[PDB]
Amino acid sequence: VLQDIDGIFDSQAILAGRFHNDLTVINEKYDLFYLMLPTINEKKIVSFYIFLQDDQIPERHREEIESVLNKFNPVIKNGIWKIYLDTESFKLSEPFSTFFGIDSIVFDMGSMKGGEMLLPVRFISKDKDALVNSIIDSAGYGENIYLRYIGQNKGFDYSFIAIKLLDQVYKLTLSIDNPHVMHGIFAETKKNIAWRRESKAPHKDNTEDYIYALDDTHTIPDILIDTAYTGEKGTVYIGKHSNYDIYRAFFGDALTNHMSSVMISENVYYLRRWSKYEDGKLFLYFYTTVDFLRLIPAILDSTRKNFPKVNMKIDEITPMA
Amino acid sequence: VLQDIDGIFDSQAILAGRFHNDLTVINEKYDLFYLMLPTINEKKIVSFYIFLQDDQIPERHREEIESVLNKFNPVIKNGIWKIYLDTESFKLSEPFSTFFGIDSIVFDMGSMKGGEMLLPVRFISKDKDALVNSIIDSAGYGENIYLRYIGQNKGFDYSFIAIKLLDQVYKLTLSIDNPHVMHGIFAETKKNIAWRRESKAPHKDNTEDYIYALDDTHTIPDILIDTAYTGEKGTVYIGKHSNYDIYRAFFGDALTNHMSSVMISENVYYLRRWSKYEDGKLFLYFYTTVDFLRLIPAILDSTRKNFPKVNMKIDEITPMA
Amino acid sequence: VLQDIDGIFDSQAILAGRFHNDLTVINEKYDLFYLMLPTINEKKIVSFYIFLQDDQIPERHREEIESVLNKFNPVIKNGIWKIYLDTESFKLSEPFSTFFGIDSIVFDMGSMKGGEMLLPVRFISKDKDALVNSIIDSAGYGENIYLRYIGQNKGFDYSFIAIKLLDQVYKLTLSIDNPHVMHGIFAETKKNIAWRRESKAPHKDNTEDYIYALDDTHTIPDILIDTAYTGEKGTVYIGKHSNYDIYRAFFGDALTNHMSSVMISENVYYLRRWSKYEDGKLFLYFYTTVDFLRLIPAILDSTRKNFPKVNMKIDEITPMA
Amino acid sequence: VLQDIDGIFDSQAILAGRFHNDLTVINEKYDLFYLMLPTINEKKIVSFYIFLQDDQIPERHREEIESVLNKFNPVIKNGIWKIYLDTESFKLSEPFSTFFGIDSIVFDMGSMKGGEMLLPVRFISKDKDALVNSIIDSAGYGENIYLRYIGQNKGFDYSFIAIKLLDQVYKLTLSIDNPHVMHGIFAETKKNIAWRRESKAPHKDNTEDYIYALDDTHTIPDILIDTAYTGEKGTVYIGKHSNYDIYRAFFGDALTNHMSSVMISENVYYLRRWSKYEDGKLFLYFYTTVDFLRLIPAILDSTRKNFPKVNMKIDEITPMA
Amino acid sequence: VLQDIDGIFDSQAILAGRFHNDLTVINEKYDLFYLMLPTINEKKIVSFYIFLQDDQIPERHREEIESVLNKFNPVIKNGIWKIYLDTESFKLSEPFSTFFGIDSIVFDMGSMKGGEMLLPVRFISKDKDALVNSIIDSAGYGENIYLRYIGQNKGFDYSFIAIKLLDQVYKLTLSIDNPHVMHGIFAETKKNIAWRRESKAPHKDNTEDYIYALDDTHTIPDILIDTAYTGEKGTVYIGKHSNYDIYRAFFGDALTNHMSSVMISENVYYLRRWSKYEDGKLFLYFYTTVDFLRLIPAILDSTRKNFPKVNMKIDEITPMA
Ligand SMILES: [Ca+2]
Ligand SMILES: [Ca+2]
Ligand SMILES: [Ca+2]
Ligand SMILES: [Ca+2]
Ligand SMILES: [Ca+2]
Ligand SMILES: [Cl-]
Ligand SMILES: [Cl-]
Ligand SMILES: [Cl-]
Ligand SMILES: [Cl-]
Ligand SMILES: [Cl-]
Repeated sequence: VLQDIDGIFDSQAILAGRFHNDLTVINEKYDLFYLMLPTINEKKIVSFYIFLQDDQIPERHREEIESVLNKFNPVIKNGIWKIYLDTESFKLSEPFSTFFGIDSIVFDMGSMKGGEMLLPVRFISKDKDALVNSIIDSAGYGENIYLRYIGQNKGFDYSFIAIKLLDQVYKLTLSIDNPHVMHGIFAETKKNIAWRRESKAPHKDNTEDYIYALDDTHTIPDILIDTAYTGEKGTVYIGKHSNYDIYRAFFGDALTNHMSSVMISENVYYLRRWSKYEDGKLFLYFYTTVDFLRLIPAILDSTRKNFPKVNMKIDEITPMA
Repeated sequence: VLQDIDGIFDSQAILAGRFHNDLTVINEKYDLFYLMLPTINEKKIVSFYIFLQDDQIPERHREEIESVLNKFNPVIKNGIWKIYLDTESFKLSEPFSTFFGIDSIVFDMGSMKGGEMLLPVRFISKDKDALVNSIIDSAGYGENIYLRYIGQNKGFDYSFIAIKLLDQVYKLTLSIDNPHVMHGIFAETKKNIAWRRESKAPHKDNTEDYIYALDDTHTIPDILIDTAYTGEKGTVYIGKHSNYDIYRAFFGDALTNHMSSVMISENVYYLRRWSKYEDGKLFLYFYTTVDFLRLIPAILDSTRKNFPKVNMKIDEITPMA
Repeated sequence: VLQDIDGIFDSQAILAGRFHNDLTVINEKYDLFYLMLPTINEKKIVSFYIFLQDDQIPERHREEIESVLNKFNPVIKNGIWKIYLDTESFKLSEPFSTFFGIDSIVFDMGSMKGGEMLLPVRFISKDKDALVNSIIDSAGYGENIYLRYIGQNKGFDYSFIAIKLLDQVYKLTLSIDNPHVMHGIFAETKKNIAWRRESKAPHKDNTEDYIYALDDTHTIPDILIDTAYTGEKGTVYIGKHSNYDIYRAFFGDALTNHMSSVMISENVYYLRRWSKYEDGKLFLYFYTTVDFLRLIPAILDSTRKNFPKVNMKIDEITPMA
Repeated sequence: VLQDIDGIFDSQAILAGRFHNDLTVINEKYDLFYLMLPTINEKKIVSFYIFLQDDQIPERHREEIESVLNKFNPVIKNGIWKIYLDTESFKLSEPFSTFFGIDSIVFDMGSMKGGEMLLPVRFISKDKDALVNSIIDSAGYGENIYLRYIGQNKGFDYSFIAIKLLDQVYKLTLSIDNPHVMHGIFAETKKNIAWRRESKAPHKDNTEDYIYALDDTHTIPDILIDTAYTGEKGTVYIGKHSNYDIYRAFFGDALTNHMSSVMISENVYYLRRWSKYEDGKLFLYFYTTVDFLRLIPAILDSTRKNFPKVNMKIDEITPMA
Repeated sequence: VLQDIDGIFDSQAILAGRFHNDLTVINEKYDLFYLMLPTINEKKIVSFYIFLQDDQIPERHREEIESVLNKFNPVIKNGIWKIYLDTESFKLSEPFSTFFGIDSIVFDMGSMKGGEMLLPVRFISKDKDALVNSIIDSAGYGENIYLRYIGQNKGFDYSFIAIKLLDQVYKLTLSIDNPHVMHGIFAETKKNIAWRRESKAPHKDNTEDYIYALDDTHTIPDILIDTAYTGEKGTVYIGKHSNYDIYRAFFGDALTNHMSSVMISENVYYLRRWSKYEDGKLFLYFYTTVDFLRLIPAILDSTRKNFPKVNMKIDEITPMA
């Protein structure tokens, strides 16, 4: 029986690399820790947000570090520095865009420590050779993206360990018992449609790029009966897991998008998100550090006011493992 | 079979928040630890007592710390600073009063560390949505209260861990084999009445606000035969647990009130208290640190002299694993 | 089957208190550790010997500490300071003497650390209420003695942990196969008399105060057939454990007394001692730190010369786990 | 059933020694760590490459250390100092060549720490007395080399522990499903030939010296059907393990040779390598630290281009437990 | 079934003491560690060699320490200081000689730390009272020797722990398949003689003093058929263990003697040695630290050349768990 969609991904890899740039120098120089949030745009180009805890800056060196950070047009909020690395500011943007283009590849939250970037990905083993080959083709003289791990999926939660995140992680579960109120992918209420979903990219800009696991009793047209979904109707059939059809899909919902843009405007984000739809009920699962927890009340207040017809509950908030 | 009344509470939450005030500033600045004792008045408004161990003040910074503490009209006794935060000095008094008003909510001992307040609550799951909603509504008014945990009750003793209390906790058991000499809720000796009890607030001022679990063989009128109980006869029916009726009730006894009033006058208090009544016999259970233990002999001497007909034993004092 | 007499004691308590006195001030001020040996005199007044390791005195503060110690008429020997402290023999309040007077109460070795004394006692549960009541009454006379533990007997060896003794403890077993040559309580050789014994006080002066567990096949008169025992013939019947009659008794033997006075004249002592008599054979069990071990050869040499008809063996010396 | 060829080696030894030379002096004086790679030439003379992490040089003494290192004609690349110790610069070259000449002896990666050299070897118990005797004879000519261990094979992975390598080790698995396109030892595709292989020396120069374990259904001539193998056709029969014939053999393949020369030109190397051939498929197993991993993409790119007909996959990269 | 001769020794004791001498003062003063090797002469008087690791001398205090050491005519070799303490300089020589004279007593390696000497012994329980009595009698002459342990044998390897040896211990096994070429105790080859052996003293001078465990199928005259053994034919029958006769015996072999004198001339020694003879094969077992291992090749080279007819093998060298 398929519960967490993580179960359809039989493979996992830990990508590693270095790009030289003043942020990297100080990271290595002063033992700093960055969280690196992958973001895709409408043309599926990969970029990154960088997050730095203000209180993790050694006071001895604050002056030098701040002067380097300020060159990158930072936003400081809730004790967190947020820096955007556009395609140009981020030389490695072209290999990561290639990896992303491999259908079953799901990007997890990354990090930078000791000047080295770590990015976990989860995927389906048929795509393993394509991933390996683009890493090898990409290889030139000098610094190359490489593999610290590739093999069976150790779990989405291993990704947190792989990137050296030491902070306590929490699991948040939200439930929405009347999602049909939003129409779109929730419009069909008579067929017992059931699916699981996880984004290929944790953050995105004017686009959708999801892995849907759909109970094969139904097809995509059973879901898309109106024009109120976000993104586009297009899909790519990936394969089967048990009694589920796996799709890469370019449509989504506005509620998850809203929550994402509100939270990043507060310089916080989740490490992982996936959702479950069955029996006409929507479940949202977030894995986060405490920063996100502080803002949950405000974020849900905003989300409720922007989606006033939606019934939205917190099922539970639990520390993990 | 229901032993500890904790068993009727299937849910638990850890509330967290911050309020700006000089006490908060020094706590964060100098790594201090406060215990925060919730107190309700007759109008069911929540306030707090703050407790600080004198020997936990770093001596280098004592001068600055003491000058801040003295602005809050402190009482110093038995090596402990006691500070009262009235509704006015304590901005967050209105959300917590709202939480308290939710029938099954029981406040545990709170703390403050790193400038952040932690307050555990235990409750019955039917009231979960009401609690969450007032937290979210509160966030719409500016308030920064949030949840570090909400889900199954991990136990009253998890609360001690949640608030980061590192001190050894002890369990004290008192027994009273002739409570009927106090009359009030103990006046009925003919019926095999049985119940468990725990206060919704650890401390209170001229009021009673209890959760009673009453063996459903009997009703509240079976207990209230005279007018010698403390508080008021009023109740709110909450629901059923096994063969027990659960009530919120506004009546109590003078003996427990006396003990509470004596011990706080000595700047000590328990972390948790509940009681059991069955076979005409009363049991009192206290969970405390060593400060309270030092004063148990004096407190019981006082209690005996004020209630000279009552037979009062120490059944057990044990450290908790 | 009853082996260690510890098995007849179903209860245990850890007494705690403070002596207001300069020895207390320096103990707390300079993180010293005292062993506190309870001693009774002929009138059953409890006093204490205080033991301090000379090499545990921080030299930076030796001058101040020595000047305080010398006010108490110390004896220094084998690197150990020995001080006699009498508080109860004169004034009104005499709490430890009162506890001792409770029949089944057995005092273990105490300690003083962080300005607080810890004193374990073992006893039989029928006497629990009497102990608690005198502690509560004692608090009405000013006295600050309280309970850090009261409940089941965790074992004589828990007492060592309770008083925060970190030193390695050793078990010494002596056997005497011809104790009848001393007469007294060993005079009767024709009846299959069997008993266990432990003193209510680890040290004593011109008195005996024992708990005897006697196989109920026999009575006290079966033992006392001559006049050559030490102390008095008097007993108080305490109760039954299995097939053993429990007595408080005021008679003993000269050999155990001799060993005690020799070793304390050398400023060393055991943490616990008990004995077994069966099949006309005597066993002595000592629990001690290494200080006592160093002097065992000399002490046994002395004991043999003072009791030249006695055959005395070391059965075993083992570290305790 | 034989999986890892390590299973044919029932014996293992840890050789230890000291040679006087300035590299040894600084190694001991400043707590440096060298990896030492045994290398053989066409005349089977053993030499060593020395590897030193640049970032492990204490900056305090960098000047002195670098001046000593530069006397040995170092190559610095990828943060690693590589130094070649030729037979004359390396007095102990005569005993180690003798050990190597013992047929079943396999050299593992060695290390130097605290001025002492550690070199693990794995072998078949048949050769134990010969190894011991040459150590004792070698001693007679000047005592230096000795044994820290000799007995059962604890495993190839124990060798990593023996040399005190603290770095995380990784297992890399490559598979080649069409090795027959290289001809040579892979030319025969019609017979169900199966074997395992491991080099007696981790690195080599213009020579081959392998242990082959060949399923005894076939013989060496069944493998060597053309003239396109590297090295020479010669073998020495060592014995049997289960259903496998063990040979020392002087032929190999060009692909593994290429990978070895490319990686050492980058100052990285594996700790261990072995290969498996069965069902027309070749498996290559590498055990390495992270330095090797960084260069895998470049190394495989080079290997693919020099062997364009070969299908080469990464099966797995896993950290070792 | 009897393997290690340690199995015949059911008892063990740890002797402890102090003798005043400048070596003792400095050991205590500077936290030094000595190994103390018991040695007997032809008159069975016990003396000691003292071993001190040069690199364990704190450089701060080297001058003072060396000046004290040099007064005792030290030999320095292989980084080790060796000092002989003759009977006169070693006041305690007379009690230890008495202990040694007790037939079943076996001396292990001793140590001195914190100015206190620790010496483990193993023996057979019938001799316990004799050992205890000479310790007690000794204490009547002034002597400060005492027992930190006496009871069942915890094993020869517990002795290493008792003396606070922190160094890694190794087990070396030698085998000699043709010991009859040395004649003496190995001359009889036609009877299936089997025995185990361990010296009562780890080192000795012109004497033999062994415990032999001889399979009781045979007697001592069955062994001694020629005059080519070392020492004397005399024995003392100790008793039985299973099917083995236990003897104290004053004859031995020249090969073990040679190895001992060569290794101590290099300032190294074993912690324990015993041997097994059965099926015409001799096994020698050594337990040692690494110092001895460094010199094994030289020692065996020397031993082979002095006994050219003897076939010697290293069976195994393993670290001890
Ligand atoms: Ca279905
Ligand atoms: Ca009922
Ligand atoms: Ca009986
Ligand atoms: Ca076959
Ligand atoms: Ca036999
Ligand atoms: Cl999702
Ligand atoms: Cl209560
Ligand atoms: Cl006794
Ligand atoms: Cl290979
Ligand atoms: Cl031997």
